[PDB]
Amino acid sequence: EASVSFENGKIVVRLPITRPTSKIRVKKIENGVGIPVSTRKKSFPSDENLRDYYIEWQISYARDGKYDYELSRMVRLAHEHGILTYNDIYELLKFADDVKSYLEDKGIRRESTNEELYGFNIYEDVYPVAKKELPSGEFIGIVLKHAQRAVGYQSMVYVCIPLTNVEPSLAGRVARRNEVVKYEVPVDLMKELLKAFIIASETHKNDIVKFLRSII
Amino acid sequence: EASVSFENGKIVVRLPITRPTSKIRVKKIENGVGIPVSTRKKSFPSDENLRDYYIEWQISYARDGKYDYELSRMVRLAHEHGILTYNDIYELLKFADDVKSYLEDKGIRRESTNEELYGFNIYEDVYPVAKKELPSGEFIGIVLKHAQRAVGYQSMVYVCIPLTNVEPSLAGRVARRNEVVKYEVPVDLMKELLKAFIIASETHKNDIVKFLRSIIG
DNA sequence: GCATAGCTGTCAGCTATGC
DNA sequence: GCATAGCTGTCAGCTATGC
Ligand SMILES: Nc1ncnc2[nH]cnc12
Ligand SMILES: Nc1ncnc2[nH]cnc12
Repeated sequence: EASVSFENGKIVVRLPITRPTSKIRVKKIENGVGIPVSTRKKSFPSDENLRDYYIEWQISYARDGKYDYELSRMVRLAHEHGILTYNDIYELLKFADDVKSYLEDKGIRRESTNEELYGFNIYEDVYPVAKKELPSGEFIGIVLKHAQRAVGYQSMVYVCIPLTNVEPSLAGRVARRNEVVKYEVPVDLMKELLKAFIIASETHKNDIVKFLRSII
Repeated sequence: EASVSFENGKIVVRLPITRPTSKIRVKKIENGVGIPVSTRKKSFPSDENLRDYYIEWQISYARDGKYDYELSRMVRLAHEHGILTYNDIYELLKFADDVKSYLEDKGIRRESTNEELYGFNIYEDVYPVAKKELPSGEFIGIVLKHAQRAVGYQSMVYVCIPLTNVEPSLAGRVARRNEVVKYEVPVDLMKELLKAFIIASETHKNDIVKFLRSIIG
């Protein structure tokens, strides 16, 4: 339900904010950890406190093994209009050429504590995270966690967009039935997203490199 | 696909070990955490390293709004056949009455590091875990993680049984097509399992308490 | 014989459905 | 208008289905 278009010299994306179990989830990110939000029941703050509210998007890039879906389309569209240039892609390919390690290589561990809870010993499951933040507010998270349907752990890439960066302003009120917000995607966000996939896993890198070399 | 029966003075559970996406999964311990295992492709060690392979079972207790399913049935049969006494249940109910805090009350946090990865800053997501290990080999884990289909995080209770405690011994070979192992359940495992739910969350406690009370009558 | 479709943890928000 | 059924992140192991 993510619609990517090109309006007024900008790559525009329209995101649904009422599907808490989709790949596009509204979360209140405080203390670093994302917490679910009932957009249809809880009215958003009207203060400057709207900065704590992000849109967690596990962005796609492949469909029918063709690489013309969401991120891949955004990149293609950006390339078509001369926003993303040859040198921009050449940088990314040069960047991927030097990548030897990935987040997926990092391991999950269970650490012990001296705390107890009614006879039970307290431990901590520790999952590795790679994260880059953009000055405009958006940040990109690469999180190692279990696959939703498959077996094992993968690097998950999330694009997190603060609600202060989208329109209309959700401040002071509640999300409407099937409400969709509009978001102008900066080109720098795409490059860092591509970098994020490149360092996520060797498999992701090979896909991105293949895709980028196909449009040079 | 988890059958529970009473045989020869013991509670016996038969577990399928070729469904790695079910609530019964075979995992190999590694740095404290479990790693998935393709039982149909892996020749289990004939060595003494088989004690590092366990059966992760996200055990159930409710169905159709009635508590006669897996764990709940196990408890009923144990009490009916005089393996779980009234004093055992009082001891558990008294224990539940003294619980004011739960694992679900603990918080998830994202810690920072001084480590990087090609410009990206490395962080660590830390989820709380409550664990209890029986001297027999089995251990029980209570893990705060996201719900599979629902929204948000909740306490997950897993029963971890080492393969060295079940029959037959899979040492040396790979698993068979739809192979099922047999495991006799200790009372202490049943008792500590109930405590786990009791401290997992306030909702689980009310379930266990209502269940145990219905048994006495 | 051989390739793969199609199912696959104890659960909550939202809305199309059915009336 | 209202109560609720039934859908719901980018993916792998296993085995019955298809041929
Ligand atoms: N094993 C389990 N883990 C988490 N929640 C549960 N509810 C019932 N059984 C459970
Ligand atoms: N956003 C994403 N996160 C993880 N894996 C992916 N594969 C394709 N898109 C992905």
